[PDB]
Amino acid sequence: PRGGKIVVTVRLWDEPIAAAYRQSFAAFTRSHPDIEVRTNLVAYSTYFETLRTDVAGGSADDIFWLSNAYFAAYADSGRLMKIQTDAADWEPAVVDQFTRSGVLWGVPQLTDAGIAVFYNADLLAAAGVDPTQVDNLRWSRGDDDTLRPMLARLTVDADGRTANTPGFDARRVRQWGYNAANDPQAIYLNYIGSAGGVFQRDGKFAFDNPGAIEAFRYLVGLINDDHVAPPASDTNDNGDFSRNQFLAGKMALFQSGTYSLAPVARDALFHWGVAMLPAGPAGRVSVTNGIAAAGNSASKHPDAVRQVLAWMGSTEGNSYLGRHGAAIPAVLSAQPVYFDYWSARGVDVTPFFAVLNGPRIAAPGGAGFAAGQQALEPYFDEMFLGRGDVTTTLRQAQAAANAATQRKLAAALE
Repeated sequence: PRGGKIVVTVRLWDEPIAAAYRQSFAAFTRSHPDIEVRTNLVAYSTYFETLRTDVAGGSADDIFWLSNAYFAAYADSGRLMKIQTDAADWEPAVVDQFTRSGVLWGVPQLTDAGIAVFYNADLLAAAGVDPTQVDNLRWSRGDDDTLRPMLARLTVDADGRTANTPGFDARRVRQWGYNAANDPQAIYLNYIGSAGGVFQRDGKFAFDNPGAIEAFRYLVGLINDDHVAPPASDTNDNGDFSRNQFLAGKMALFQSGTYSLAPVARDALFHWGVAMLPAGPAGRVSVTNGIAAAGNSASKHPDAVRQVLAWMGSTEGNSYLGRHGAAIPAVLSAQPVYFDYWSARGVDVTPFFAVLNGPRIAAPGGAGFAAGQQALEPYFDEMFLGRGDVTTTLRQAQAAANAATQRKLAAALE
């Protein structure tokens, strides 16, 4: 029989990406035939709880995915290999999310990239707007704003009147300008970062601050006063509403991430493209998130783990994760396979990546986060419906969100 290979295990939570890794590792083992890599797919819902007990019990895989909201505890407690290499070919946003105490604690694998603005070029042309104009847009609570008049021109009622025109009837809107809504990823986290505010800090909700107040007041205005985005009752409990209106030819600008590329490309019958995120008072600040693979410091085969991590961080190894156009390599030299997948389909994905070259805001998360996000949602729904006031809602919602998180964490300790 042939020689026994050293077996390295890799843990993750995403089924299609697990399938791409299996392809990547088959290629690794052809050139490194002394090592066999096995993937271990564990469901996301219990991933971090099960990792914590496996690592504590000395039964964790050799390599495992981490997110920004959970890596620190592992790094601080010596559970992770230091990643000792230059980071120049790795997405900086992802490197930054796994750097602690001056050390990088995982090999960047995937990025969400940034948020951008899908546009219906036929509706822009109908309004006399060139697609290039959508890259010049600025939102502001002050007189320097240019987003609001653009959105008003792109919002039209059944009689053909735009949102800026006397006699416009918001009850009879047939086409919206935009998708402002109670939507953290596509909308409000970007508005908060673009106003210099935070959403989460040190594991707690922290969105009751001046930057966030400005962001939410602007969004409440777009929806309830300008009528350039759908009423909040259409979007508060219905995360696909705006994408569905965009696909139906009823929305000019649709701000979203690369997660909307596949459904838009599959169904849109009109001419469409992607433009930059609008700049706010602190600049164009997008939400982003990344995933890195950490090496288990307790591995029985550390040299093999280091070889497998070098492969995973390489052009060839990481290209496998992007070649179906469904996930974005964090290795910069591997990103062309994702760009080329999309450009073959007529989509230039540049704006999702260009926005990362600036200030950013992290996607929030962490232990007990889901409980707190669930708690704030009814308060945010009323705010986006134009009821009460932004300041009093944010105060109350933050207290409710933190209380729900803390209960969940207390229940876990006991």
